[PDB]
Amino acid sequence: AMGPGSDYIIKEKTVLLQKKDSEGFGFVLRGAKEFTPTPAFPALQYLESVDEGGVAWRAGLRMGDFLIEVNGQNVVKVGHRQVVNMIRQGGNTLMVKVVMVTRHPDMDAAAGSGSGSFPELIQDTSTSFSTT
Amino acid sequence: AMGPGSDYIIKEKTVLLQKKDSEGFGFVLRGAKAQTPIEEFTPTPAFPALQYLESVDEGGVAWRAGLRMGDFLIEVNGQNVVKVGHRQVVNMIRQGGNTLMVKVVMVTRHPDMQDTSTSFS
Repeated sequence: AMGPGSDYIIKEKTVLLQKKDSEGFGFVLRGAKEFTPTPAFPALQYLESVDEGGVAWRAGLRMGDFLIEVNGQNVVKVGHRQVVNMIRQGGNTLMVKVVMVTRHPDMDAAAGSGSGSFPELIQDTSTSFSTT
Repeated sequence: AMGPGSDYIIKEKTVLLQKKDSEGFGFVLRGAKAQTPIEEFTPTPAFPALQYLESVDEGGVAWRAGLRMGDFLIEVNGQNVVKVGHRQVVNMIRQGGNTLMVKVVMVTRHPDMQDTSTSFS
C-alpha cells in the first residue's frame, strides 16, 4: 500500500559453524523455555551475544539473530531446552539459518500523492569510532 | 488500551564515555545521511532516532559503559540528535574530544501470544 512507515527489514543467512571438541561455538542462546511468529519476533530462540573472534562471530553471526532452522530442522516455535538439544545432537558442526530484523524509516508518499507505493528507505551510512 | 497490541520495551540510559588518546570510543555509528527525506522524519517507538550503534567493540570504552549494538542515539553532550543527520552527529562527537556524554534508547519487542539463557562459549 501507499504511505510512509517504519518497515521491517528481514536479513536472512544460513551459516555453517565447525568447531573443535574443545571449543564452544561462541554464542549465548536465549529464548522461551500458542506462539505466532511475526516480523517483530520471528522465532523463540535468539542470540543473546556472540563472542568477538569466536567460531560463531568469525562465521558471521551477531547478537540479535533469531534462530530459524538448526541443522535443517525448523526451530521457530521450539522451546529453549529442545533447541539446545539440537545444537548438542549436532556435535562440532552446526548449520543454522538465522534472521536479523531491523526497522527502517520508509518515506514513501501518502495515498493520493500520485507517487508509487514501493519502499523509499532512508539512506544510512557508517562511521567507525573503534580503536581499530 | 486494553487487549492485544504491539509491545515495545524501551530502556533509556545516559552514560559518560571517557577515553584515552590511544582509544576510540569503541562503537560504530550508523544512521541517516543528511539528505532531503530526513526532514520528514518523526521519532516513534519502533525507530526513536536517526543514528544508532551498528556495533560496540567488546571490552572497549562504550562496551564497559554498557552500550550495545542497536542502541539509538538521543543526545550527544547535551544536544538532541534524534533528527540530526549522520555527518553532523559525527562532528558533534568529534567536537567532544576524549569525552562523550550520550543518552541512548534500546528498544526490544516481546513474543506474540519465561526466557532462559544457555552459554555456548
